[PDB]
Amino acid sequence: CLSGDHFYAHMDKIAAAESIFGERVVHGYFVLSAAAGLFVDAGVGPVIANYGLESLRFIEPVK
Amino acid sequence: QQLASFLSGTWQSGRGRSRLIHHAISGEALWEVTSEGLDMAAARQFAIEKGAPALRAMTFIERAAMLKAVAKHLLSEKERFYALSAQTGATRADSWVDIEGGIGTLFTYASLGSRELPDDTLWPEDELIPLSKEGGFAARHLLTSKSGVAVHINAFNFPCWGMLEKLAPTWLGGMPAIIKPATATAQLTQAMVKSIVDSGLVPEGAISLICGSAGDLLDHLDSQDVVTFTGSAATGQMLRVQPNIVAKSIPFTMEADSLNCCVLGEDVTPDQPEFALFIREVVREMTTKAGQKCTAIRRIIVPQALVNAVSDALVARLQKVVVGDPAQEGVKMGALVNAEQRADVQEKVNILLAAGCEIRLGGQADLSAAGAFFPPTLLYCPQPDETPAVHATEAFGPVATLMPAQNQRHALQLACAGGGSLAGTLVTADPQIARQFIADAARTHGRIQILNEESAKESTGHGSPLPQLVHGGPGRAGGGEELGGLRAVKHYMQRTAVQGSPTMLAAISKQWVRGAKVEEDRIHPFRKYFEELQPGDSLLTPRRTMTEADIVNFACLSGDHFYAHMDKIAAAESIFGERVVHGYFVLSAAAGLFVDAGVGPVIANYGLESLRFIEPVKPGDTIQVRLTCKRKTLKKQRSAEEKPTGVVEWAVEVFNQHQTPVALYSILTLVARQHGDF
Amino acid sequence: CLSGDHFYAHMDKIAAAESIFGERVVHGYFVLSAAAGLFVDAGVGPVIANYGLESLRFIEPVK
Amino acid sequence: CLSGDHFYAHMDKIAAAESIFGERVVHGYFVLSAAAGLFVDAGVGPVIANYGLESLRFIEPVK
Repeated sequence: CLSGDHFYAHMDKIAAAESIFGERVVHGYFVLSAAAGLFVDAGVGPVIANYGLESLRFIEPVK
Repeated sequence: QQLASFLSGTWQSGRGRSRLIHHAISGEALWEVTSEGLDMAAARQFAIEKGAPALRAMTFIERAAMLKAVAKHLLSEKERFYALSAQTGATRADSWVDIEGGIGTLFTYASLGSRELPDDTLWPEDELIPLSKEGGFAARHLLTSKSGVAVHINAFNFPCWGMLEKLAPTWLGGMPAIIKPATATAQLTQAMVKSIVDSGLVPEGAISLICGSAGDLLDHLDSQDVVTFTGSAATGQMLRVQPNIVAKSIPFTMEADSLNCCVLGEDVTPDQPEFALFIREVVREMTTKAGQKCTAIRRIIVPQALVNAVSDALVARLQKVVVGDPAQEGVKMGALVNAEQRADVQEKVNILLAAGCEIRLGGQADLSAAGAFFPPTLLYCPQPDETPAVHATEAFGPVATLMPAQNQRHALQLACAGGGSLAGTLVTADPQIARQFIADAARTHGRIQILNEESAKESTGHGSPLPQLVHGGPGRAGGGEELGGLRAVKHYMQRTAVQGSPTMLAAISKQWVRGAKVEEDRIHPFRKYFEELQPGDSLLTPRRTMTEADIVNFACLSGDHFYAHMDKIAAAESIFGERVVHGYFVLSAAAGLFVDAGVGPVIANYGLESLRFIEPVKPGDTIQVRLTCKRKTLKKQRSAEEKPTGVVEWAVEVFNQHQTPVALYSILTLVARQHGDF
Repeated sequence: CLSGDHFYAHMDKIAAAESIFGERVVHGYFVLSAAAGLFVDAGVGPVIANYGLESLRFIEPVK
Repeated sequence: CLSGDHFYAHMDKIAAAESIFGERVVHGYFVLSAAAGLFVDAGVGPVIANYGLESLRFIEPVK
């Protein structure tokens, strides 16, 4: 809803059943976003800006 | 028995002064090699005008599939390769390296050509080099395959591997090869070449063979040719001063003989497991392939307090090594390839004994035996700094001298005193000692294995050069480099920096780059199949106004309450001036804009190549995304049940109402093909 | 986000300024949904089901 | 939550089990809103304004 990515492997029970994943899976960018929600310190510190991401490969699906 | 030479598409043999191949373990002559009277100019001519346009007409994906097909066809009939390699005096475990390492090199170059090489005749290795402020003038480096032949002059060590580790970068690079094996073991090389040719997989002219001297090959080479050498230094340094090679300026790559080291550190005490794996590594590397490999350990550097322990444990481990016939059981080491090589090893031992010492069976070697047997030899040098013959002379067999060191400062100097080596080893459990060893000893070694207890379990060892690691070394080791992953296929290409407008570079490279012309054709690009996509098929998505509620909902949902997004005070004290939109929410809302919701050829995403956030995105700051196709690169559909597909790359360009490029990046995406091939 | 209706008169600041509304407005279906949030009792009562809406007209935009 | 319609046939497990639907069902106005999220173009086009709805009948429940 928030991102607007209504892809059929995430938002469709029928089409994801006939896909390679078998059922509808978590978005890869939400795995990225919740990862950054896990490791980023909320407080003010030496970390200034992010601006970068080197090599992203989604290996196995998250359900 | 006639041992022919595949030249000009036909199997031919010379007529002249013929050398002859002796059987290694017994001694009789059962092959003869000659190439006199064979027209080498017609061979190079047939190769250049028959197999070079056939290889260059293929794409890199098709050439990688050709390498995989040749690997499967040569792995199927692999037992005749062992039958022909048993004549070289090697055992089953010694010929296993020679056959299966070359076939795995073919599979590895097939995998590297399938994963990181384009579906094009050409290969752009750069992304883009901007050379203008407006953007209408840019450049990038191409890599076009050369229009000549590759002359591979191999050593007698690995016929199968040493031909076949050079043949995969040559074919994958895009050139036809002319292989000149060493005339001591060319029968296995002709078995390999015949198994390649009698399969219908490679084009005609793409591979040649000369069992014998080249004679007039080097005098006819064009400037688009390369020569790769492996063997003695005295031959390759005379083939470097050949007048056509220096006149036409063709790349001569040489791999000479090296003095490989195995340095023992001060931290290793004999109660540790490091000592036993050190001794096992030295013994296995000295006895594998009878010490006739180019990466064999020939200088053991130990501390002064550990001279007696190493020099007794090596004897207690190497007296178990049985040197005999490979077919009879209980025989570890095989034999050398020839009696001439046995005489060469014995005269190099007699040179090393002019200033060294003796620990074991050394110069005692029966020259009258029916077989090229040489015992495992462990030498000793009490004054390594005052003996240049240790650091200038290699005995190319089971010979490896031992010499002490003084507290990791003399050990680095003795490891670097080899004049530039091909391989090296430090056995420690201290990472700072390994850091100090690489800080000085990597200048002379092209490969260094740091062996400890964790590494020694699943290691490939020290005498199996990996097909994706650089098999080279400076100075005495030759100077050239081989097997460096995709570095080896760049020795067979020309690197041309192509300049122009980006809309011209996109049609040259067959890849949309940064500022080329677009092709918007009223339907969504994710609805297109693979064959109807083109690099440059763009999409101008609708807009989305970023607000404070977007920042709040993404910081809540992701759980990323970073102070430049969720604090009004600290963001005013920061570089941004106020709190900004998350970069990952710019990424997520971008993907919300360009990804079509319906079921189409897009299978999965699984990829994101290079994300950079340039300018910050604020509340009240709109976002518009320019999705455009960049790179197609189909996959070969390895089975028949699998769906045909291709890894299509999309360059994503987000921008605001000021049209400045915030968050430009690139995604990979699997797109199913309409029509398959296999 | 929730409905998935990213219409340009609701989610675009630029195109809503170039349109008849002048600025981006509230969705009419959200006016309907928040209306039903206001007048519907949460408790169990005589109301069985809804199933019906007779004649909906949006006259003036909600900002 | 967003609309505020906490009707017992959508938000209660006990009362919707004893109702005519058998369990708690999806809101009809959310079926309407997700429908409009499915068929409406996000971009600027010939469609200017919506302002209307002719005859809404919810026939079978959505679960």
